[PDB]
Amino acid sequence: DELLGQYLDFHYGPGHFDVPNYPKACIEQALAHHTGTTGRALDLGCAVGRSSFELARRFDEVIGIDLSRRFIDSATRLAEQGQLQYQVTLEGELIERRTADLAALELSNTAGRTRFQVGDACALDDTLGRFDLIFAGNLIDRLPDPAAFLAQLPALVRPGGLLMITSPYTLLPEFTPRERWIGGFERNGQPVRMLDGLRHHLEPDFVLLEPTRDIPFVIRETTRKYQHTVAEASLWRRA
Repeated sequence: DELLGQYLDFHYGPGHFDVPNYPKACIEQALAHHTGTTGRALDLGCAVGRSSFELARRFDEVIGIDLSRRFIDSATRLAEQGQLQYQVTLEGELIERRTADLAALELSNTAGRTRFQVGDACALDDTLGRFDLIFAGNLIDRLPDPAAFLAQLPALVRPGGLLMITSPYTLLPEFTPRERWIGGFERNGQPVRMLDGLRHHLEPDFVLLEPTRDIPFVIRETTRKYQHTVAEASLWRRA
């Protein structure tokens, strides 16, 4: 509930600190680099759906997957009704009701091209098929088995397609057991960055489109308290 309002403002609310909407900024970058066909896209960790609705402006079908049923139900309500209402925290128990509106964002006309479903990004259904584009925003550093997640990706992207991963690389044992980290540590006195881990698992099936890019984002917790974070976006062409 509390996180739901934070995420609905994150995906559909006004900007904070003059930072552009993050889901939209991410998909703008994906679409500026996708040179393949526009039949099918996959949004992993789609949360309440802004990136999926943005992808649906260009792709014939967009599948959004998240572990949270509450998030998936909200994205589906937006797709079907065009709007929803939610609460955000002002101060303590003082709250304020808000509206998310696809029509105001020019997203309603293509909302019917989305389908949202509950799923586990580390163990996706074997019926999912392949995609022209896969977006995984703010996901990798929240998964319990990043290697299992990455092992699926060569098979899920058609040759010539695009994979986009964004992450602030916030490594925490509460989300990923240390033995499973793909980066963020030293090995033989050499630093192994998360990006090095991504390259190890994804190359040569994917080719990194250099350079990576910083994309900032702001999450609102109260009227006064925010997270302001700089994610690294890495774009990968399927060879």
